Amino acid sequence: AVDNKFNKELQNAVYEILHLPNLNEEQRNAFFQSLKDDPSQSANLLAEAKKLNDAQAP
Amino acid sequence: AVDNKFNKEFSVAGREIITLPNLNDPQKKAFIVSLWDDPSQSANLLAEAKKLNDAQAP
Repeated sequence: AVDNKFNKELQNAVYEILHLPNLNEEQRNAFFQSLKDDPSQSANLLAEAKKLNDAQAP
Repeated sequence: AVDNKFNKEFSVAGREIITLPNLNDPQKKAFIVSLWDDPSQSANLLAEAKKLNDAQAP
């Protein structure tokens, strides 16, 4: 029974999603909720947030 | 049981911390780790981060 906490991936994804300039507050909150619920998906969720950020570029 | 959700406090304090212009990268990352881990302490963490920012003004 390995204990995976996903510290590296989760902490990076939280920090990077806070940093993405083009997301609105509700979108950020949705990502944070997904991260809190399933840290194993942190890399996919960060990738999805980056795509959304880019699609909302000015 | 009461469910204290700190989604808004996290995003708001987190955005304020990550935008303080005089904090360095590891400082911001450390604050965000502490905030994610205990979001009930958002007010204290933001206050500490703001003081640090102001002590590092150019």
